[PDB]
Amino acid sequence: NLPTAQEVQGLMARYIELVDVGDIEAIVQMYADDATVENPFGQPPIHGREQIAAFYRQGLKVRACLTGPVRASHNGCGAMPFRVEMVWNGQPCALDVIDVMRFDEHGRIQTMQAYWSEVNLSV
Amino acid sequence: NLPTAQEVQGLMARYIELVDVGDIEAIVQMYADDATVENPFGQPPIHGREQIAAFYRQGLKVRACLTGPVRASHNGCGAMPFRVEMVWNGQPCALDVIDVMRFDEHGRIQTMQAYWSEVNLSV
Repeated sequence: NLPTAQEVQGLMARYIELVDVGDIEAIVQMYADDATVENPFGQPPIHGREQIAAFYRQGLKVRACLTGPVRASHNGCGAMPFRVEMVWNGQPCALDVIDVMRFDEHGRIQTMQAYWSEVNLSV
Repeated sequence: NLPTAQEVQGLMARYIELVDVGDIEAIVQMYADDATVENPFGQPPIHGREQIAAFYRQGLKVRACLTGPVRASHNGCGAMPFRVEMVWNGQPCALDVIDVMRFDEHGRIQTMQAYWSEVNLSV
């Protein structure tokens, strides 16, 4: 059901583990079927698992690690800071991001907002 | 005006500096006159500078430190992770928090959501 705060901490940590290994189908399964993603926040959202899978397939050697604890609420939401390390035109880079997620009553991500901009990239 | 991503980084960093010294009047001035604060996110919002002042006066020796970079967007919003250290019944404790802010056209905080729960407290 709709995650408690402990359950949100666990779900968001699992998300980062899935991004880190790059398991696109497992990441997509964490989302509700009609979830929305705004990544970076400020951009038009993407809707549904097909579009979300496309987004992660395009983005995802990548590593992702939490860079602080998950902050969870008592209403099925949480926020976390992390860093993604990737290769862009042969150049290692890193991006610092904070995601905010809202989970539904089945423990699936209903909405995701990713906060970052070019200021958060390190080449 | 409405802050660029660089300006959001600067404003949110300034907010932490003001919380760290405990300058309640300077903090309240960062908010729009009719701003809303949800802290912790999940609790009913408070509205307006008078209630926001009361909130900070009650919450605020306290220290506050960013524990990673500000993540700013291009639509006048940002998110940041930080830690607040305080004394509760003579016991030092720390709270890990992520705040999301939305700034208005004058560079004032229109809405603040603070993410954390008891899971983020260390006594």
